[PDB]
Amino acid sequence: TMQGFGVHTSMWTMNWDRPGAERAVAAALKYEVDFIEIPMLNPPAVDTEHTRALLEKNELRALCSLGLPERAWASVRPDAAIEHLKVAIDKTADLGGEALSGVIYGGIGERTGVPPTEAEYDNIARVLSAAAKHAKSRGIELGVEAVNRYENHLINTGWQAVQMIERVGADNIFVHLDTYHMNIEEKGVGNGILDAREHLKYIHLSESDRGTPGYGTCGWDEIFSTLAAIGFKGGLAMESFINMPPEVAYGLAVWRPVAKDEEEVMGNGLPFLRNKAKQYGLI
Amino acid sequence: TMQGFGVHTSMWTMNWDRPGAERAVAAALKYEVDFIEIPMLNPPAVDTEHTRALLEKNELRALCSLGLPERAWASVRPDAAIEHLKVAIDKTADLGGEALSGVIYGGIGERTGVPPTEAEYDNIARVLSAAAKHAKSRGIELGVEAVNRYENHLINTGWQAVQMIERVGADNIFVHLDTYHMNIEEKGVGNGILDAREHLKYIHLSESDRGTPGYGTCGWDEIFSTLAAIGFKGGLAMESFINMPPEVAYGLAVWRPVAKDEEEVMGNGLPFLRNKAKQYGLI
Amino acid sequence: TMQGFGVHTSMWTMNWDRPGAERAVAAALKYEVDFIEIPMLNPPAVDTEHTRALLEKNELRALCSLGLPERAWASVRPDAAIEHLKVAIDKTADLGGEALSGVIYGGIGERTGVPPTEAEYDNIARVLSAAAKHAKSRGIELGVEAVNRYENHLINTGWQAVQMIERVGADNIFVHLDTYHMNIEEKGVGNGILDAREHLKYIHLSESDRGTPGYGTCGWDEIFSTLAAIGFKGGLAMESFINMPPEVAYGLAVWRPVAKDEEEVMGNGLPFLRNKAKQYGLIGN
Amino acid sequence: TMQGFGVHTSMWTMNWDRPGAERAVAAALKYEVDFIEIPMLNPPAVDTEHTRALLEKNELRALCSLGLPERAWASVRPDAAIEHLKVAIDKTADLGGEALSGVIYGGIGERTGVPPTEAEYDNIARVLSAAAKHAKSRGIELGVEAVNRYENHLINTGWQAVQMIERVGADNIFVHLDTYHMNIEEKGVGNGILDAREHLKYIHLSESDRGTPGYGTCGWDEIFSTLAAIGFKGGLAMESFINMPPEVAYGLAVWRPVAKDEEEVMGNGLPFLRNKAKQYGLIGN
Ligand SMILES: O=C(CO)[C@@H](O)[C@H](O)[C@H](O)CO
Ligand SMILES: O=C(CO)[C@@H](O)[C@H](O)[C@H](O)CO
Ligand SMILES: [Mg+2]
Ligand SMILES: [Mg+2]
Ligand SMILES: [Mg+2]
Ligand SMILES: [Mg+2]
Repeated sequence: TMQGFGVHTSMWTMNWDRPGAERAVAAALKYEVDFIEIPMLNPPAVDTEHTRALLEKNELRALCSLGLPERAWASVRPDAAIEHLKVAIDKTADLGGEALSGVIYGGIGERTGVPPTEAEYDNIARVLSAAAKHAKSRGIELGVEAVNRYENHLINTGWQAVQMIERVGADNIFVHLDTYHMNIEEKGVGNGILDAREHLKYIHLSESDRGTPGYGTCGWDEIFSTLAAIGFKGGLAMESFINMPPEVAYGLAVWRPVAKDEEEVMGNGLPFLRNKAKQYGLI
Repeated sequence: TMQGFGVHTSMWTMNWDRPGAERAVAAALKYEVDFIEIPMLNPPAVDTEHTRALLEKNELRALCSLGLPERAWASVRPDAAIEHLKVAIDKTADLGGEALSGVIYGGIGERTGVPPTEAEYDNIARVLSAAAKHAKSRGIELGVEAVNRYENHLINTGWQAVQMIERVGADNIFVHLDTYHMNIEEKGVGNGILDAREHLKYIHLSESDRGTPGYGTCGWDEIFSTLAAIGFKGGLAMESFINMPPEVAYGLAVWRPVAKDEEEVMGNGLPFLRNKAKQYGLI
Repeated sequence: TMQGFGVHTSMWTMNWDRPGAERAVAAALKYEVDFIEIPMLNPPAVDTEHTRALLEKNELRALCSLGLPERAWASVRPDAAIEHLKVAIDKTADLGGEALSGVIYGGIGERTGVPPTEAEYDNIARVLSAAAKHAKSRGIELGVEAVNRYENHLINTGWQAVQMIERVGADNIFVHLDTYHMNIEEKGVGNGILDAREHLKYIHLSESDRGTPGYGTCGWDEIFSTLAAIGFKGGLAMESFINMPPEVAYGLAVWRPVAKDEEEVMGNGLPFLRNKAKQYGLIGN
Repeated sequence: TMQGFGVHTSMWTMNWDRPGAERAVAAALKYEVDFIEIPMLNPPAVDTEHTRALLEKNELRALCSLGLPERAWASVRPDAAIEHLKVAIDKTADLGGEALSGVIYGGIGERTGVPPTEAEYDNIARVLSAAAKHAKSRGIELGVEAVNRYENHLINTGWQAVQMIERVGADNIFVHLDTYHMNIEEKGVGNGILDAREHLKYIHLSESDRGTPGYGTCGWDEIFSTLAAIGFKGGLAMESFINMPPEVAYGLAVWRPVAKDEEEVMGNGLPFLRNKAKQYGLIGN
């Protein structure tokens, strides 16, 4: 159950191969973070032994995240989804990760053009119920990330995520919020935190344009005050799309640079967020 | 246990004589509030039975507030402070009030030019302990309002108010915050609410210039989100200095109109605050 | 050029057919707005005489907006775009509208999957240059609306929109910003207004979730102070998708109600916005 | 005249004695600011030639500010006030300072208990007109700082400061705003900047509790967007009362530490403010 400050390793690696894992872990140490979030674009290819050894040796905690590929979108292909999640759960457990989070209930790019249906939600609950069983067997939790309306039409708000967790009735699925998505979806950004308060264990601290935290439109004081007020003790994960590989960036609608360089994003954004977390007593 | 929305009657009445009480109660009904806060500038002159019958007839709840006059400033004249507060506490209870709140520990205009001393605080604590016993005997609570540095040098922040409540050791003293004061004093406005969370039962929703809520510098989204997040269930009291009698106005450094007219303040401010309360789930 | 307060008619009707025009115009008058913004999504279907009669009878001004259908996306099918824009311009002018604005350079839901290219912009400029000549012939101006990265890949910021206006070199194209889009795209919302100031004549005061203004994440105090500071004097227009025009639903991505109903958005959002304009002393208030 | 970033020297010393100036100038160069604001609260104690030598060898600009002592409040004792200002003006000029700003029209802590009267403003205008001519004699400008209702009852807003400037009619008096004070007095912080835009040459970027900028309640994005929008090009100065000059402690009301220490305020506040000025494209950053 993640605690403290971490970073999504997108800024150094989206391909978690051997040199990529090395590079990301090194950056994590340079910035003195408490954990890393490992994107698993291709869970089969991950060398669990190498990553486990790296995390243990540097006393770094980790969790993993993914989005389901189209061949495995839970809403329409629930059997493939369960298969894909079971592989990723095993990989996360093996490398020492404490959770698999993200868009584990569908894909980036899902859109029917109409509101989400009970049939879609039924398939998703089937998938999550099975994956949660499997995750319990490996000693990890699952995280359901609310993302904005353009990426997925099924779970966009903290309240929708909580409704899905109530539908599944498991005890090892938590809510994962992202300030970039909440900046679009939440009716006042604090309401996403309020609505998920009983299940919120992880939040991406990401600026409104995916650039440098502190230098966009996210309401950071409301965000941090509300996290402190609900007693949030989970993971604070800085995320920025700076230096993302072009192929991955284009898929997430990055048509232009989100910030100047890593020096700008990490050198201004990370102190901003740590200072805010101290200011409001999260630490 | 004050609940819901109310108004400080200074917008219609600072002199709580018979016609003043009638006028304020009439306004309260028009704006459909749940309670009124009655300023008690001259507690001996209050007709308790008239006001009690007005409140019971109109299903309206009430609390009273005051600041201590200089002859009874608790920090330096605690015996006179106790005598003054007993009179106000009895009048408050006799009229049907549920609490006496405000600057019950000192006065507007206290300033030594140096930090508050332990001797000052010892005198305040003795006064408030005697007052709390007297209040307990009449079935009411006391509220300690944090006010800004220019009005009083002793209790300016939520954390300072809680400290005094802990020094006193009574269980019937609560913290009373005011967004106008917090806008100056709190290191991020939500931190006053967070620091006071265990004892917070009343908040003045006042704009940064004492004018129209919604049209100043107060961070309303952070305020309401943090209230909701700490589970606040006490009194939400609108306060504006519009139409205050000039003698009282000048005493609080109102050197110019805070707003056009009551129509602006109540017509724009009260909907703004009620809409925010609904937005963040306080209602 | 538009002044005062207005409303995008999705507040009141899905389509600009005859009963939709009757309903929207009646609602607009109830709220004492100065103008309405009418979607030009099915030009051959618009009964221009019926709408112009309604507008002139009730002393309501209007402009139109659209997104281009994929058959006529300017970036890839510029000749189809020109023809489509000429029809939309003529219908806009025939009903008495004073400008045609919005995503007039592409689709709502347009994306190639890669960043925008010079070849795409070269085509858009050709299209807008031809369209702006046609608009001038009918006495109306054109507006280019910056929309967020998920709705179009070509013009997302005030500075991009201004670069397109500079690339075209016309005298009758303005910039149209939208607080909902700037909430995503601008590095500090005021920056979109600053970057666009020389050409900004129309702004959608749309809440961050397309809901009720004042009850989302938009930085309204920053928005209004910056509009006042640059001396904005064009149209202030609400946009809340209480009703969703079918031809743009897929791209606008409203999958759940933006608010309880039109009464809530108009009854709470419009007074908030009018009160903010007065607070910051906006020209015309 | 003043450009770029600067710091009120209460950041580093309580008094402007010889050792205090050693320290402040040293710090100012550690943080690579462009200027310092020196309190002229104790003129007979200021070694002007020593400070002036430090400023030139360290390539550092300066201005001074003050509040008037009660014996010389321009409101009630105008002839005293003129004499006090001429001395403060002369010593400011002697040490290399380019303006004398602040509460030059009254006391920090001045109040009558009643709203300001026309007689009071008459006296202030007479004082400032006299003072302004003496200031021109020495080649420096005067600044009128709006402060909050609890520190002075006469000039609390941008608009009031402009009205006093327009009354005096002098070419060499600017408006000085302070975000700490505007946080209380302005009905929307950007309105103070808007109202003062024709005369605004200096702003204190001071947090709402006089602590670390970025970590209080000031609406920084609105502040910086509005400064960019009006084309602000004057001094951007920090003010945090780590140290408190004794002459003004009673009126400034710092009864507890504003922040952990100077390292926290400068180490977190200055990068925040520099980053914001760049974010909004402020002239010179
Ligand atoms: O804000 C937008 C695009 O997201 C709309 O203004 C669009 O141009 C309009 O709906 C067409 O009528
Ligand atoms: O902001 C203020 C007044 O509160 C100060 O700038 C004051 O004028 C200065 O301390 C005098 O040097
Ligand atoms: Mg995320
Ligand atoms: Mg109060
Ligand atoms: Mg729009
Ligand atoms: Mg100042």
